[PDB]
Amino acid sequence: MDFEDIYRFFQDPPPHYLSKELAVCYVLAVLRHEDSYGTELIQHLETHWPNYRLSDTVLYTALKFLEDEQIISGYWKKVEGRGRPRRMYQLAQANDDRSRDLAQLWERYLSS
Amino acid sequence: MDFEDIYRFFQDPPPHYLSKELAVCYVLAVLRHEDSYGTELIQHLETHWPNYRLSDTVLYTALKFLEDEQIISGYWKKVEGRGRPRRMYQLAQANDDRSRDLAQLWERYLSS
Repeated sequence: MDFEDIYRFFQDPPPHYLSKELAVCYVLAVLRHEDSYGTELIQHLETHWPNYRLSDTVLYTALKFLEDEQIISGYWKKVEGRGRPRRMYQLAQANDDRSRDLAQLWERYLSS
Repeated sequence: MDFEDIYRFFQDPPPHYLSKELAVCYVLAVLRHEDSYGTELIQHLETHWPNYRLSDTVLYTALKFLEDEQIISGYWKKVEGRGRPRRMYQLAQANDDRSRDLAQLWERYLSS
């Protein structure tokens, strides 16, 4: 590394990749306001909060978790152009507090 | 992969592991006031900054860089009761500005 690397690091640091926990919450923060799918949950996080990234291993662990707990449920969806149903996600219910705070925790984490 | 986990991450968040770029400035901030050595730099960081770890790998990648650029020099000092000597690192020259500037960067980092 050269000295232009060290400086070009304090202004443009690499983003923080969410932990499994950050994912489970970040997802709920998204699905409580809308329906979404895998790859979309990763770009949405990035474009709207560039100091962060979400891999695929983590996003999936998080998703699995939110399924065996019936918090989130998935389904298929058609997309004009390619005969391939996309797996969507939504909140498993209308009123849910066990997931209200989880998503509420993300919001806090973003604060400041 | 359970809820206690997600409720444990926020209480006990994993510490941050400095990068070479970070490690350098940190090691530089320390080597300004007083002289020091390898195991001490990381022992002093960890104890006074519980959310920061400095791997031996990175720390040494840092130290090399600093010597390869001739900003830090090293001598050999005996340790009372330990037949085995200890390598000590010190600001190379007298009045240096490349160090000062780089130390400040760390000094600020804390905040962001």
